[PDB]
Amino acid sequence: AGKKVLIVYAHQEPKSFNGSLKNVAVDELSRQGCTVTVSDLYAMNFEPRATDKDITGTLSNPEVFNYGVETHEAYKQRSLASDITDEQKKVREADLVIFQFPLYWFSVPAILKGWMDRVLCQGFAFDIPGFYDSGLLQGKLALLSVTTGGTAEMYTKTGVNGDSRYFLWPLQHGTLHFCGFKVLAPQISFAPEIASEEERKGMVAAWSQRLQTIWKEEPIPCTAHWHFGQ
Amino acid sequence: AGKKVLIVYAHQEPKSFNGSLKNVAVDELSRQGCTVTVSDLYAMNFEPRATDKDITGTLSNPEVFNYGVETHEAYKQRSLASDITDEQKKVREADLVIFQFPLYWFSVPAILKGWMDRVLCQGFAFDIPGFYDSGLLQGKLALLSVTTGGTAEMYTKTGVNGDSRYFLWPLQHGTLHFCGFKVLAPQISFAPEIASEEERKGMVAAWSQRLQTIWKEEPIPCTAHWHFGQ
Ligand SMILES: Cc1cc2nc3c(=O)[nH]c(=O)nc-3n(C[C@H](O)[C@H](O)[C@H](O)COP(=O)(O)OP(=O)(O)OC[C@H]3O[C@@H](n4cnc5c(N)ncnc54)[C@H](O)[C@@H]3O)c2cc1C
Ligand SMILES: Cc1cc2nc3c(=O)[nH]c(=O)nc-3n(C[C@H](O)[C@H](O)[C@H](O)COP(=O)(O)OP(=O)(O)OC[C@H]3O[C@@H](n4cnc5c(N)ncnc54)[C@H](O)[C@@H]3O)c2cc1C
Ligand SMILES: COc1ccc2[nH]c(I)c(CCNC(C)=O)c2c1
Ligand SMILES: COc1ccc2[nH]c(I)c(CCNC(C)=O)c2c1
Ligand SMILES: [Cl-]
Ligand SMILES: [Cl-]
Ligand SMILES: [Zn+2]
Ligand SMILES: [Zn+2]
Repeated sequence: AGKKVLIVYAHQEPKSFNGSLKNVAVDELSRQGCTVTVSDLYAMNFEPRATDKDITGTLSNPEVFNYGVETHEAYKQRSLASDITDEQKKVREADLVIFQFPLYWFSVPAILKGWMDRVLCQGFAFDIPGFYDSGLLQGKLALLSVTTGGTAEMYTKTGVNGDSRYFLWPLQHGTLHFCGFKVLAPQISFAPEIASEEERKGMVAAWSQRLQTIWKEEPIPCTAHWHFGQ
Repeated sequence: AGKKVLIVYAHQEPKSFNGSLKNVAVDELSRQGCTVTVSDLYAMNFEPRATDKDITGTLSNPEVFNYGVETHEAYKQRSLASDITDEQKKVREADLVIFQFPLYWFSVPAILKGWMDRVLCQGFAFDIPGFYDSGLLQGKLALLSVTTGGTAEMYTKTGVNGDSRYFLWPLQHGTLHFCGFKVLAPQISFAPEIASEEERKGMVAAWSQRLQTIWKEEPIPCTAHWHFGQ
């Protein structure tokens, strides 16, 4: 309670394991008295493409379109498309942002990659300078709650996929820490589709139980050593 | 020559540095006598979202939508949407696939992430016995030609962004190698917007020159060691 949470959710099916993890987060955080908002990207038909339709005012350089330059200016002038503005309001108000999604090619599904590309624009999430520890979303927490097709054993240093932390780098360091977020430890629910029903219920319960004490957690040291070792 | 190349290109502006790199690749490979095709994703308004519209006709299980299962079955039953199958035909016929794009959040822009998510489906790009070395696109070459906002020095082990090889992992190993591609060394054009015109013409020239002998190259060893060294 006394906290606002935004859950950015990326799954097409309400009945899925991801849907259950999203619902258990809403239920638990709601029970605690926290304020909770969910951006259900597929239900919103959220636009993932970074295009000139994202700026509604006069372009800074109409001869040669530069998405980053134009969205930075549009943010400052308040001429960004309203879908982007609506998400920035949710992020601005949130104390914790949880991303709930199935891993697609060792990363986030494209609809959620689009949310990162379009919502986290210069001027809003970072500035030059004003990134990493000085990012604009400093003071906020972020957490990746990911599900995988591959097993935990495949995601180890000696497994075929390498350690799970390796693929977290672009997201935790390159994106969240770059924008100033303090990153909480990822929640990784391995291979639910081939797990037993008891194991799945167990993974949902472990997430619910973790959320009970989420506000007492410290963030991870978002560094190369944490992700890669040595 | 006697080779087919597909360039999957993700930039909004034809006059951009990315546009120039795409154009010299088409020019050089066409001069060599190679068969060249370009999927200009923004011009195609390529759909990035993984949804049930990707399957035509009746769904395998219309009570609980599972994208991976539905697209695997649709691939086997020849019922995938035409935008996806049009791209799969280009890939199937290609000997080399070059991805040309600006780095967005240490990864590919969402429209290109969408192409990977939707085009590289089970049955087409990978299957139970076929992945990594036995991936279904084995025999084909793939190459990432990336442009960055950050300077090369920022992309060093002690630079703020970390070694560039760190962010290449989900793309080169988790995606390309996983599908069976032999991965050629990435072409990284660091910070073209900050560079002088000479340094830029210099980077465009290095790319054109490299393409002259591209078929003489051996692929990189796509391992955790190559990426995280040490
Ligand atoms: C394009 C694409 C790319 C991919 N790339 C990767 C990759 O790089 N790496 C990788 O490892 N995987 C990858 N995958 C696999 C993907 O990560 C998994 O398919 C996904 O994580 C599974 O989560 P889900 O919610 O879709 O599962 P579900 O299909 O929902 O499976 C979970 C099962 O649990 C049941 N269930 C739901 N709620 C509950 C509950 N509360 N209690 C008990 N049971 C419940 C469901 O009915 C279901 O049978 C990819 C998939 C696609 C489509
Ligand atoms: C959403 C988003 C996320 C981003 N995330 C990251 C990130 O994680 N890491 C990072 O490092 N960067 C990031 N960036 C920055 C991005 O990677 C760079 O802006 C992009 O790579 C620059 O390439 P460009 O083609 O857009 O450049 P341009 O704007 O085209 O700059 C090159 C200059 O050269 C000119 N030019 C074009 N062709 C030629 C030619 N043949 N010869 C000479 N000059 C020529 C152009 O007109 C231009 O002035 C991000 C940007 C956005 C919008
Ligand atoms: C890098 O790893 C990837 C990449 C793409 C993938 N698309 C699907 I569907 C899966 C899950 C199938 N594997 C298992 C073990 O269940 C998958 C895994
Ligand atoms: C991790 O690094 C990122 C992340 C997101 C970014 N969005 C933009 I626009 C940039 C270019 C900013 N300039 C430099 C030199 O980096 C950018 C860089
Ligand atoms: Cl598999
Ligand atoms: Cl040679
Ligand atoms: Zn970090
Ligand atoms: Zn590899």
